[PDB]
Amino acid sequence: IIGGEFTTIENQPWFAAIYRRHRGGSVTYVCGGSLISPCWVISATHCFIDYPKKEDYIVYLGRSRLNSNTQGEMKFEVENLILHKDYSADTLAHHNDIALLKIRSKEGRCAQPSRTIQTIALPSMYNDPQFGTSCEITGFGKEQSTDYLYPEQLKMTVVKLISHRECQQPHYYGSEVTTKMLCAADPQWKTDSCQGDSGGPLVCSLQGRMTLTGIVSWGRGCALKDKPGVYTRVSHFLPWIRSHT
Ligand SMILES: Cn1cc(-c2nc(C(=O)NC(=N)N)c(N)nc2N)cn1
Repeated sequence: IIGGEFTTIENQPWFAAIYRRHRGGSVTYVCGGSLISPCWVISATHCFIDYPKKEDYIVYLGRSRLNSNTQGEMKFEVENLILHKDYSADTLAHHNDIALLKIRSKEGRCAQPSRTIQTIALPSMYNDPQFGTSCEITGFGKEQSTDYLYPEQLKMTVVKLISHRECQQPHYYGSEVTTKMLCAADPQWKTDSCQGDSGGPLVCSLQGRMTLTGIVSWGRGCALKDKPGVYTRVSHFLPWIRSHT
């Protein structure tokens, strides 16, 4: 997250921290995700496509820091890694950039909700907020495009939804953006998602309910003028989510 503010898991208790085991046993951070039910985390396919084996991944819930444990956290193996059959990657754009992870502990249990662990509601179909609506994004991604490290503490920020028409402009992303994607950005281009935030939540208040509106997918650079963040439009994938859960 470029700009924004540090936070803790209590302010985004559905946030899932996803890591990969190597290859000799070091564990490194991969991507964010969102807990949509006790057994199911939703994320982006591009996070897993190069290493599509479920046994390679570990999922934490209730975690506020990257490389140290948070009191009350839960650790899960991935019982099921489901990537979207119609995934494609452009140079920039990822299409159908959506993935489901079925989580199960070594004791064979799913998530127990707590103060640090809760589910996030899915939107109703084809129902998103209007352009200019402020939403929040959360993740452990880079704080500056030039950074080598990821922040050790969880971050969040606010970005405003951009209309498909505006995002379609050549000055922005041309036809790289489809109606299954949402754009969002700061009016000053001051704050944004970045590398390491992929898979995490874009959350909007809709009807007085906190709703998983988007999943962090791609962008050209980070917090660059005329280059918004691009998000998988969750309200266009409900049957896929329904069917696979
Ligand atoms: C070199 N590079 C990588 C990125 C990158 N960017 C994003 C990204 O979200 N960018 C943005 N909102 N402007 C992302 N989710 N993942 C990435 N790997 C941007 N520049």
